[PDB]
Amino acid sequence: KVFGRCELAAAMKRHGLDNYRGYSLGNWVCAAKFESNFNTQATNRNTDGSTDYGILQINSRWWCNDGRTPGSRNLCNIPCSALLSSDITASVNCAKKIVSDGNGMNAWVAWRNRCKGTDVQAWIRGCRL
Ligand code: NA
Repeated sequence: KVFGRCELAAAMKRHGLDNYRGYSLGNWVCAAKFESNFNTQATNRNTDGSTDYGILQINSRWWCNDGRTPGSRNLCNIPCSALLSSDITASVNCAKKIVSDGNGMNAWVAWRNRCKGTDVQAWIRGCRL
């Protein structure tokens, strides 16, 4: 599923991402925009042989099992395919563990390089929330 900006913001808000560990909704929408272009089905293989999955491009090295990332962990206790669902519940729940892991949203390289230190609340402008 390719979400709308406001459609995704609403779904993120409902699932408790707004101001989660201090990160406004605009930080999450910006991240999803630059990680996946709001596509739940997005996959990107990494040179370490891990893969990034879904709307927030969660990595198979630590967070989910895809059956082909050797010596990887599965800290969100989920198959990576779950992160590709049109329902973002598993992506949101897993993102809450990630952002709680010590480095905040710096865990998302596209957030650090394209959202952090920008006017992120721009990403929810015009949205009924
Ligand atoms: Na894994």
